[PDB]
Amino acid sequence: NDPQKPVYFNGKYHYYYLYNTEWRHAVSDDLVHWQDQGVAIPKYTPWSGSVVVDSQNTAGFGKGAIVAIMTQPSANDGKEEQFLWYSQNGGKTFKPYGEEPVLPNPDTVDFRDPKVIWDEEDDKWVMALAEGTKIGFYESQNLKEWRYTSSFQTENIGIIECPDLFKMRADDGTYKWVLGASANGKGAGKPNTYAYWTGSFNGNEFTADEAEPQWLDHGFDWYAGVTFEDGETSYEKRYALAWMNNWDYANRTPTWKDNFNGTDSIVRQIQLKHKGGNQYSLASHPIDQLDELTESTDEFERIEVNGSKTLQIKANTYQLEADISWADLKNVGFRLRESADRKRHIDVGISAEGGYSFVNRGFTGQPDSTRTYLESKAPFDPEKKRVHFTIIVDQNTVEAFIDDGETTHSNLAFPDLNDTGITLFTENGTAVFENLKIKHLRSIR
Ligand SMILES: [Ca+2]
Ligand SMILES: [Ca+2]
Repeated sequence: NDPQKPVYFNGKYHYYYLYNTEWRHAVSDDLVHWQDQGVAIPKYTPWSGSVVVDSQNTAGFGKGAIVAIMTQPSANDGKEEQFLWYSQNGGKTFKPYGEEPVLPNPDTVDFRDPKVIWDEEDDKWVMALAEGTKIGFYESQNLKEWRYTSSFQTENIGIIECPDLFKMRADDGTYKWVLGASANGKGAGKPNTYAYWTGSFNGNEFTADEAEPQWLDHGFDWYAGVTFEDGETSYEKRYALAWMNNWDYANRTPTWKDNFNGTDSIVRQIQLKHKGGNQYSLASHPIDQLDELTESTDEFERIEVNGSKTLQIKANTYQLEADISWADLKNVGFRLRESADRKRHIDVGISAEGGYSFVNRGFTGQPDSTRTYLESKAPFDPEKKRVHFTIIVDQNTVEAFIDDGETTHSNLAFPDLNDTGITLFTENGTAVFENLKIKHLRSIR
């Protein structure tokens, strides 16, 4: 119902959210139990921007002041522009810096979602901004006066939103920068999630390793993704989460909509993996915090499967883990949230014949009345004849992480409450499932 965009400062995770009108504030130690702390801004004209800690008092509000740079409509023309708000009480409440934007609209329709970072090497702030099909970069010494430095022009991935810019140390010991943004590659058969480019950033401009982006999710439902620092350490791992939008699938003329607008994804951890050469990829996995939700565990012996094998289990909300291996089959995977008559299920698996991983929601409750968005697909090498799955199943979502999680699929899916079976499957050949474990979870969401 309420999208969260977390940030770590002063010993806790925080997020702020609009509530109709006013800006509210929630806090968390574990990214499980969020506690609302009240109103941070009594009157505010989804919210768009970033919150930073000005540790060295560059902005003049004091060492450790909390500063938000936010997109709002201009008083004159309603055009998107960037305004500064500051807190001198540790992020409890914020006041506006003057009445003028710190970065005004240059007469354009798309000018939003400032992502502000401190560039220690260049000794300055940098802002990445969504500007239609390009990401704009702006520099500042003091958060108040900004200067354009460059633009990063995207190609064939629609309108860009919610850019991200961060530095990570890969497992080979090389630092890379990553430029990310939400985007919409559906016209080219690519995802509508979070596109990213590993590369280099010099304080002024971003140079990608390759022109074509990688995607942090290949599911249908992982939009407006955000990454944030790990507070209990910063270069080795980050956290991320995104929005899974149900209302945006509405495709009727009347404008009424159900009560379910969407849901946050689970929080994932992301690491930067060297894949050989100058090739790097982000790898995703559910946060480890999630294991404190484990109610019980079912473990299975090695299972050979040809066609079908039905598990003797009831599972509704859970983490499934398994290793699978095979030889010459066409496809392999899991029928999750399976009805007793076997007609309803959620399918997660590998197409060896097609060279892709998939999640198919065409046999369960699903949000698209046109039945266009049924089976998400991500590249999978057809020569690789083993895979590890980690799958989080909940009442309205399935989130599948393949191997180390370079490819992940996040999808809305709406199984019936009593559809709780699991059947393993193959097509045109035998597979072996090993180390199959089901961790039954309490649902937070
Ligand atoms: Ca979409
Ligand atoms: Ca859309």
